[PDB]
Amino acid sequence: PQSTLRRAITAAYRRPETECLPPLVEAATQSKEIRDAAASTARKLIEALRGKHGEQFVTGETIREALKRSKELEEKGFSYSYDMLGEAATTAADAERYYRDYESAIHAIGKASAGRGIYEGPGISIKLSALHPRYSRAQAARVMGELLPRVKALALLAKNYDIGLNIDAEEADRLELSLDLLEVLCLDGDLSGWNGMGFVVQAYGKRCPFVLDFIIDLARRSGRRIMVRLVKGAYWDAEIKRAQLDADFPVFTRKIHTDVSYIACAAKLLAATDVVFPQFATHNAQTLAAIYHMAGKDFHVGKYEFQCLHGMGEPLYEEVVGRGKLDRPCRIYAPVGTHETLLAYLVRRLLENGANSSFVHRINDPKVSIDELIADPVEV
Amino acid sequence: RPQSTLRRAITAAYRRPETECLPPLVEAATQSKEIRDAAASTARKLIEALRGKHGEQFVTGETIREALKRSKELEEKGFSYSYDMLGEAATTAADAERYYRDYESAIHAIGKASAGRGIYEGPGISIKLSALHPRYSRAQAARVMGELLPRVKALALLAKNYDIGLNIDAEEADRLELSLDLLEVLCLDGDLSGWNGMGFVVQAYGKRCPFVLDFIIDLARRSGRRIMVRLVKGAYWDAEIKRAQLDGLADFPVFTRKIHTDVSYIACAAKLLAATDVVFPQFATHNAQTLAAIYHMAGKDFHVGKYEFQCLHGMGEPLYEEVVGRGKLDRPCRIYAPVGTHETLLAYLVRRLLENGANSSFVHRINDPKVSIDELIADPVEVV
Ligand SMILES: *[C@@H](C)/C=C/N1c2cc(C)c(C)cc2N(C[C@H](O)[C@H](O)[C@H](O)COP(=O)(O)OP(=O)(O)OC[C@H]2O[C@@H](n3cnc4c(N)ncnc43)[C@H](O)[C@@H]2O)c2[nH]c(=O)[nH]c(=O)c21
Ligand SMILES: *[C@@H](C)/C=C/N1c2cc(C)c(C)cc2N(C[C@H](O)[C@H](O)[C@H](O)COP(=O)(O)OP(=O)(O)OC[C@H]2O[C@@H](n3cnc4c(N)ncnc43)[C@H](O)[C@@H]2O)c2[nH]c(=O)[nH]c(=O)c21
Repeated sequence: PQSTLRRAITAAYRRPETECLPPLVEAATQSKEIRDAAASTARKLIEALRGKHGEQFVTGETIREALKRSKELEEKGFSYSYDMLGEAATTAADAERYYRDYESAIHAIGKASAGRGIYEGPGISIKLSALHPRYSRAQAARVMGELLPRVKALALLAKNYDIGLNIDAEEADRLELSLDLLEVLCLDGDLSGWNGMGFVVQAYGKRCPFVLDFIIDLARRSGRRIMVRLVKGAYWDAEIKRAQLDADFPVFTRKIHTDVSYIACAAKLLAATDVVFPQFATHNAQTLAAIYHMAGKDFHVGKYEFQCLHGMGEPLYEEVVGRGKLDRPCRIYAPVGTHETLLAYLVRRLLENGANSSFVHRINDPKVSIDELIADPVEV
Repeated sequence: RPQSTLRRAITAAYRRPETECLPPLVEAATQSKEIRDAAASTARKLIEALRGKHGEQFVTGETIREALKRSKELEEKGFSYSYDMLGEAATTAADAERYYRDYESAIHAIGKASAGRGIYEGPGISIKLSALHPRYSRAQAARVMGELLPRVKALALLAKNYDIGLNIDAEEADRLELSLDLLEVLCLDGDLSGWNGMGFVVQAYGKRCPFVLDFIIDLARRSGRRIMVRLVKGAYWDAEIKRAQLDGLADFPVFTRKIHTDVSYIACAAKLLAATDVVFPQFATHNAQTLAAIYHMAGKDFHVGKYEFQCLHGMGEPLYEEVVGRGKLDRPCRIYAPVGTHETLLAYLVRRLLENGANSSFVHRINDPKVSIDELIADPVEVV
């Protein structure tokens, strides 16, 4: 099981950052016309954002509460991806409870979807670390064989309701295990005809483009239109600190390299909308504007969508969704759970929202101009 | 070996099963029925005041200049301050020396502002040893002691020159031993004689806490220094749990039941309050029940310099507004004031998030509708 696509992923794992960049810079360079139009859109979005000035990140405690609070934005053009927030299960009983929480959430979301299907209707997202009691500490062999039956059962339930089921991306050293899991699922005949299988790839990772080449080819040969959520990445501080402890990082160390990687990978995804459903997860108005223009004038629901986190993205995406704005859909990621189960997620939201490098921090920073906010990362 | 019995007891507690550590803590933490009743009354009053009257709020200022200016208001009210030039986990040798210079310049600025108020009434500084050595948590204790001790001694000399407090913050449990050896060497150094501003944090969620306290009290006696001892419950609980599991340990260095840390804290406070001749106990807590318990445990005789409470800026001022001052409890409180930009502060803010957001934290429970004042004033000695 060492195809040329899989070898390319494994070969990029800790490739020197300096060598990772030129392909990304070239794949991320857009025409002057697209850059100019994206700068104009980005400026307009940012001017709207600056115009109108952890509970905010939790949609509700139960899926029933989250579903009721979602109708308002759903009729404005938003969709949802619900996550029964759990992660880093340390016990078998914890992994079982999270599973039964995901299982019952799928039933509630599936019934609420009511045949809207994978693009117009809500979906679910899961973290594999919630479903295996020693996900980060167990060898991939034993982790695959105990986790695959559980994810399959969830994917079959999502298939039964025709909703999306997305596998979230966590630490860099679990990418390979989750990727072999996605391949087995996309080749499993019990899930045939269902295009709701989803997968996150993190653009701060040096493997991201090769992971996308692998997934694009996997979608094309398997006949599954894989939903690929492109995120920049939530675990940067932790990847750096694990790398320094265990000296080539699996992630970029300059934020701008992640930004270039994201755009490069978005171009690759946008060229493959026949076989994958790109889901561009970002709160960065510049990133959004670039993807919006990179995608061209042709759009239909199901071609691609944007995504955001609940409590972070609605002010930006209220300038995007709907016929009076940009008429592009956005799926809101909806964490569901108690405050205790979501602490680790809120920590990551603190790291994301509080970093001087984050768009969402800079947009409130009176030292940061709009010209700086609309800068094209490749140019910089 | 010097202090062999006390040192062996620390090592012995490191590995002690949690259930074995608890009975002695419970025995020291049990107070009289008249005291428990007074403590419950005081804690009720403190909590009803809090619930009844009321993340950049944790940072006092970006410079020690703005931090020192912002201190006059609550100092006139009777608070004092301990500044930290927010820095930790030096990832480079240049980073350590930079932190050192910022600490050095901060002591000069804090010392000038103190203007001779002394180590109790005037401001002090707190430092994290991980800011002053590159790869502090990774390099050996040979090169740590040999390069950190000269750096902290210089800082301690400057603080002595200005007669201000200099407190060594407590970090991960695996750094406790080297920090304790450092404290001992400084307290025995004649160059620092006559200055009682040397301070040291001990974390009550650690199994070693009462025995570290025995060692420090004993060090205070044989050195002639009146060591300032900041008793905290501990800021790294989630990290310690995760490190112990990843290091493969079968038993943790910290307690795993929050109420065990609460009993540990009260038991350690009792030990400290019986040694105020040779240590200056500094009770860092935002838990009104903990505070009430210590308040009545200390007795009715009080003078500034006997002990103090401490709190973190942005967390403790509402509670200690009900403490400081003749009209309230008439006990002092030193506000810990982090100084810095966004870098290094985010790591502090994460620890504040894990503290302010945990279902077991007092500051979370005080804002939780499902938690009654009854549960909040409950004595952990009795429930354990
Ligand atoms: C489980 C709950 C996982 C969810 N999942 C997810 C799903 C959705 C729908 C969305 C919107 C996000 C996530 N998610 C978080 C995501 O990674 C972050 O939101 C994203 O990184 C933010 O990027 P963006 O809005 O474009 O902001 P910005 O332009 O500010 O970029 C910040 C970004 O840059 C990287 N960074 C910061 N500093 C550096 C340095 N020094 N070097 C390199 N890179 C750097 C960081 O990535 C930072 O976040 C999410 N993340 C994830 O890893 N896996 C998932 O499954 C999700
Ligand atoms: C560098 C900036 C270091 C600062 N230092 C310090 C200095 C001052 C002046 C003050 C006030 C605090 C600290 N500091 C943080 C301190 O440890 C926490 O504030 C403290 O732990 C909070 O406790 P308290 O306010 O009394 O709240 P509460 O009753 O809620 O207890 C919370 C506490 O309980 C422990 N806990 C949580 N969960 C468990 C479980 N399951 N089992 C056992 N124990 C458990 C935790 O300790 C939790 O925080 C500080 N900490 C430090 O370790 N070192 C330092 O130098 C400081």
